[PDB]
Amino acid sequence: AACTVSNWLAGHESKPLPNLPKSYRWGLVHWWMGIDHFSFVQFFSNWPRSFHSIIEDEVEFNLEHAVVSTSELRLKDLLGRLFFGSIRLPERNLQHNIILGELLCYLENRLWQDKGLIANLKMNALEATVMLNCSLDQIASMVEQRILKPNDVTDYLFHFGDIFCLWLAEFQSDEFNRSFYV
RNA sequence: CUUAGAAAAGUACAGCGCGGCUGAAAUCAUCAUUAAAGCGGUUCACUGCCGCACAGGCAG
Repeated sequence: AACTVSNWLAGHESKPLPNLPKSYRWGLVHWWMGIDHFSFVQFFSNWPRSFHSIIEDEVEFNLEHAVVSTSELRLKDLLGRLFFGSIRLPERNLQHNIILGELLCYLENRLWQDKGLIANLKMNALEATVMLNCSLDQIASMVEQRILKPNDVTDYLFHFGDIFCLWLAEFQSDEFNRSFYV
């Protein structure tokens, strides 16, 4: 079924595929090379379980083989690759970016589990701007207003749960919207 | 390119004898330091066993 992707990239039919716009299709395969053969088609077959399972295996590898500590971990150590990678994709539309939609679904639905290990990850100011689509001066403005509460230009002073909730509260857009992915 | 050119002041030495600063005194009255204040563990060192132990040892 490796030849089916040629029809899929053309932009019609392709029932086992989500028929995204051709630009996003290309971006999706751009993601896929890093993580061109027949393995592409059946990954999207039984897609929710498959994606959740690969996220399970990556998170379990990073947690079990963690080197820093059980707590005080950083995003890159635990989720950096999968997150920081898939995020910067064309347009960033949540609905069209199926990978980011499902990643945010999983992250939000597993926030505060166990001892809130995912909701207390230390994050630096740079990745906060990357995942919020915000300026450094604006970040300084909000931290001056105490919208952001540190626990510096580049320091690990924020938390993943706080930043995610700030995105949900103040950084939702017409196309970067939660309702398009729930 | 120096009032340029050059130059050994060195040998000895006993300051010694004696001494009463003494008389007198009052420092001395009064006094309001007062007002106002978060230093903050979110989990983290738990639960069993032995021994008589406010003794001391076991494990997960």
